[PDB]
Amino acid sequence: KSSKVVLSEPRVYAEAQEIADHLKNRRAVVVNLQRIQHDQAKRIVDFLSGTVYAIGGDIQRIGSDIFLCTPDNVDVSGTI
Amino acid sequence: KSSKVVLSEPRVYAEAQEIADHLKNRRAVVVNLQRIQHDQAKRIVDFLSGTVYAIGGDIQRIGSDIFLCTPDNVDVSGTI
Repeated sequence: KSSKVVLSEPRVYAEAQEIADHLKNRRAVVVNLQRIQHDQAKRIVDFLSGTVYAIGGDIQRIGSDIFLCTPDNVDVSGTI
Repeated sequence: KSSKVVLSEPRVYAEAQEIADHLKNRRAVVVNLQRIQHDQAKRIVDFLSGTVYAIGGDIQRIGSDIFLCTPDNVDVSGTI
């Protein structure tokens, strides 16, 4: 179905909101939280976690402090 | 088009080949090379780089020592 990926590196809540908007449009987003403050990373994940669930999607770890956010239109499998 | 993702963490050439086979089937794969030897990571990337190009796809960085490999059926955008 939806085969579009956004590669983003958010720092703040406002930028996390943009990711949510991308998710609302049923896109896949890669969320790199490696180069930001721990507190910032957590707040972003918690926010996005609510989003992906609201739209029937999910959020999974794909690397060290990196998460993948997709709708239910993406068959995400495997584990890291 | 193709909205299927494989989350894998290869260590050796043989496992990189599996990823290539997934790419041959026009799937998206996330390639985490964070917890392996530098030499191993390089060999995997070089191999997969050939694969993604052969099938008209691409390979891009999405995080520290993590690459995303997709066919041309996936509209990958952004940068990390």
